[PDB]
Amino acid sequence: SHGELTPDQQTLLHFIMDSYNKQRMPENFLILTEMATNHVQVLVEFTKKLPGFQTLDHEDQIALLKGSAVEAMFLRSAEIFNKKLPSGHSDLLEERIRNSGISDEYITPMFSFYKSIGELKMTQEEYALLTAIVILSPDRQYIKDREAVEKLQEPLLDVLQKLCKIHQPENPQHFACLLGRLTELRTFNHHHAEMLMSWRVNDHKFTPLLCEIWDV
Ligand SMILES: COC(=O)CCc1cccc(N(Cc2ccc(-c3ccc(N(C)C)cc3)cc2)C(=O)C2CCCCC2)c1
Repeated sequence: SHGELTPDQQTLLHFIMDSYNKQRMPENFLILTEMATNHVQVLVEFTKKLPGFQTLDHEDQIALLKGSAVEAMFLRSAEIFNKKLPSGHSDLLEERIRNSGISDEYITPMFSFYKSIGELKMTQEEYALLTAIVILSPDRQYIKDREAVEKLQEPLLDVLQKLCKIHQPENPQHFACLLGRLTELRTFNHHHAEMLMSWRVNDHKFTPLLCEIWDV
């Protein structure tokens, strides 16, 4: 129903939001595991409903899913911290994770990013499209047909650029700022691999789903 979008774009956005609108939340290692599990289940569920995703080569589908897991998780946590949780519950969660064994080096960039993207005041529609763009990244490792992914991603980038003008007409660089934040988001691929290492070598048992998605 945004009249600035073409009919094709309207349906694209509608299906994306229908799927995204279904997203959820509510010893230490088990708490962390439960949280990651929730993130991976919602990632798989949203990914399978992306427009065009069922037309991709099956190996490439899995490569996009695994290639996007850490970034989707940070983007989603970012949306939850800015739009769903009282700041009061956030300083509580920060104190909790810093005495979980996870270190600074992981936690500090984490909260810096939540603030950083919080400055953009993105709408739910913007987070949903940015998430779909992140999952449909033609540059992931191991992708055999990048052009087929590019063809799926370009129309979403076009819808997002329009959404940025619909929701923040007074800020003409807003779309560029969103893309900019994507750079900051990719650093978590390194922060997460670093962070996981200590848990891997003291071996805690990672569930079959986390071994497969995080490759541990
Ligand atoms: C004991 O658990 C905590 O102290 C977790 C808390 C916390 C603070 C800030 C942000 C979040 N996250 C992010 C998140 C990042 C990484 C991992 C994670 C790290 C390591 C493992 N292993 C080593 C199996 C598993 C999962 C889980 C969650 C958010 O997700 C949400 C948590 C609750 C709702 C709001 C944000 C959680």
